[PDB]
Amino acid sequence: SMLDDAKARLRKYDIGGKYSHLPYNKYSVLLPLVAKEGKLHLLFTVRSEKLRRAPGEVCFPGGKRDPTDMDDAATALREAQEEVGLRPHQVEVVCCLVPCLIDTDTLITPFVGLIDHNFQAQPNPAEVKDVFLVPLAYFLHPQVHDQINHIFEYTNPEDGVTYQIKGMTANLAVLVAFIILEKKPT
Ligand SMILES: Cc1cccc(CC(=O)Nc2ccon2)c1
Repeated sequence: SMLDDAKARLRKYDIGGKYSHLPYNKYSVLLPLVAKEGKLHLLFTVRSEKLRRAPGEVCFPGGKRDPTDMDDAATALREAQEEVGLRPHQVEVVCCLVPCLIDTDTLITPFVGLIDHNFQAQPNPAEVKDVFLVPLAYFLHPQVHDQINHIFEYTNPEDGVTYQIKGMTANLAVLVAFIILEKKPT
């Protein structure tokens, strides 16, 4: 099936806990896969304009590890619950992708999660201004604008709203699309 095939692909890129004990400032993100209309989508947040770091930017759910977290995957799930109301029973964490090193002292660990079809986002307005889906296949043929560095523009055909996706967020989205969608019979 579509979902069994996605999970099988993802598991081949799982790094596991290999890098997890290293003494960094630690953050985790959840790359949430949603199946709608017979295709996979990624769920993105738009950060509240209130926040000091990157107000109004497109981001995956996530944040800083805290002492309660059993592991890095727990960080991602705790933060996702706080930001969009995603409960742990509503997500299957499939793998841990390559971590992202930033600022010389920080390590961001991305986890891919399969999201239950009955989940409905409840954006927490203190943290998130908006939540939206993008079809995973978009990231194979994105609309690129050079700002100099590359920026994706995605227009939601439901409402005509355009979102800008860039940086680590854009890079991770492409990675997930390659892993899941490369070399598939039609
Ligand atoms: C890609 C990336 C980079 C930095 C931090 C995060 C986690 C995060 O803060 N997600 C939030 C917060 C509010 O809405 N989404 C993710």
